[PDB]
Amino acid sequence: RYDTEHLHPDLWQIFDNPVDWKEQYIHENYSRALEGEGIVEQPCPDVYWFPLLSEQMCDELVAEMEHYGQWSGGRHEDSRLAGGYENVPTVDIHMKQVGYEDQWLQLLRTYVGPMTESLFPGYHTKARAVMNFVVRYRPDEQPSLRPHHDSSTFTLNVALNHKGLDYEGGGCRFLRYDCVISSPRKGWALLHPGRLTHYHEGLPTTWGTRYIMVSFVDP
Amino acid sequence: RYDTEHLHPDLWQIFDNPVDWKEQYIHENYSRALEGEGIVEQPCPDVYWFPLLSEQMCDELVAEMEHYGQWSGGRHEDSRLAGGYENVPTVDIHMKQVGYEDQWLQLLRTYVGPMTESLFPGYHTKARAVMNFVVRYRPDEQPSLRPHHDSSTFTLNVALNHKGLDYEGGGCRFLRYDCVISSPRKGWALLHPGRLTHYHEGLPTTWGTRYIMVSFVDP
Ligand SMILES: *[C@@H]1O[C@H](CO)[C@@H](O)[C@H](O)[C@H]1NC(C)=O
Ligand SMILES: *[C@@H]1O[C@H](CO)[C@@H](O)[C@H](O)[C@H]1NC(C)=O
Ligand SMILES: O=C(O)CCC(=O)C(=O)O
Ligand SMILES: O=C(O)CCC(=O)C(=O)O
Ligand SMILES: [Fe+2]
Ligand SMILES: [Fe+2]
Repeated sequence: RYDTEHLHPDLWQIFDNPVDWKEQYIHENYSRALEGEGIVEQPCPDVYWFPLLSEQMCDELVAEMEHYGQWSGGRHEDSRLAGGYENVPTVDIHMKQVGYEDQWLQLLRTYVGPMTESLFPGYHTKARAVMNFVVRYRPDEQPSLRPHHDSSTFTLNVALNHKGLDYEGGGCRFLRYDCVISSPRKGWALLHPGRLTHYHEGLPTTWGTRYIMVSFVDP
Repeated sequence: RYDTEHLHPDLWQIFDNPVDWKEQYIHENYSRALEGEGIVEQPCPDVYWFPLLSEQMCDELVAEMEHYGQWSGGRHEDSRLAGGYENVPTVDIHMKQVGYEDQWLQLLRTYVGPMTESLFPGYHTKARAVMNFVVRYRPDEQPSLRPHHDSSTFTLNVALNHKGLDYEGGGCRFLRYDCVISSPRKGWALLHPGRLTHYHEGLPTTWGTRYIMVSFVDP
């Protein structure tokens, strides 16, 4: 079976050919970081920084999302949420709309799980997530966010383009530690608990556009 | 109204005379610690140490619990839990059995709430808890616990007697920070997130008996 009615049909091949999918899309340094020979960094207390996705997957995902066009989001009230009201709105494209939800859940179950288990000993995960999306930060439509918390055990923050080449902005700023992240990488992922002890707030961007992929795993 | 069929009837007076109850049982240094002139300590990352209860309440509660006598607990399976199986058993007396549950929830809603809001800015609490109990650590019946996590946003750990005068043991040991708590005080309370980033394990006791009050608030 092979669905050809896609811009980039190979992205949906995580269920038929896992091995070739891993070789092509997953970052080449992921295995070394998992086995524990460095790579993974802790710039600030209890936040981790490891590579997950290569350049092909980032580019392909960004192009596929931009092909959708309907960049919903911005209003305080919501229609995609059962409650019907957002605490803080952003322009986002949830994966349920584009059909990539199940494959993303499979990726979370397969690759993110074991590493976050090794990073935090004594924690057992099922990688069950409900909210996962991609946000677009542009100086024209909407600026960065106000300080807030998250409704999850921990959050995964993956970038999807290069800093300086296509945008000039910043990452995250932690209020309780005066920690500022300056230059996030392209395929690297950020891990941090997001319920109690991490009062973070994203920095504003002034030039160009930037892409970020978020997923509130273990709600 | 006044129920006299109790060993110490004044403990149930948190609903009729809040002011006198506060003057008699609540620690005299609580207000200063809440207003922020020191007192509250942070011996290890993201764990706090503030006074809550005076000596009268600790003694009165310990005597009232010991009057109950039926120190249940010890078996891996459970009957007080809907699931019917404990991850780790301890000899405990849940407050539902002694009837002090509602007053304890009122105390959590009134006094613990505002302080844990000031301690962690940007966090809003309702102080809704389900599991809260008192454990007895004796070298004969059961030793200390194996490393574990907790099923709550954060836990409150209040001691109920003096170290050295009545027992010779230890407090908590954090695996992810090599943090050891040596001498917990009598009326002081311990606050720490207990889901993801705090892999703690209690120390063993060799001489005498020690009492601890725990409450898994915000499950
Ligand atoms: C993987 O890590 C090696 C470290 O020796 C580095 O040279 C290489 O550029 C990395 N691959 C990337 C960043 O795609
Ligand atoms: C309250 O704090 C003061 C600090 O000046 C101390 O002298 C006093 O003993 C404390 N009360 C206690 C420990 O009951
Ligand atoms: O962009 C950031 O650093 C903040 C984004 C964030 O935490 C969120 O989108 O929930
Ligand atoms: O004895 C202690 O201080 C740790 C016990 C504890 O937190 C627990 O038993 O869950
Ligand atoms: Fe967040
Ligand atoms: Fe605990």
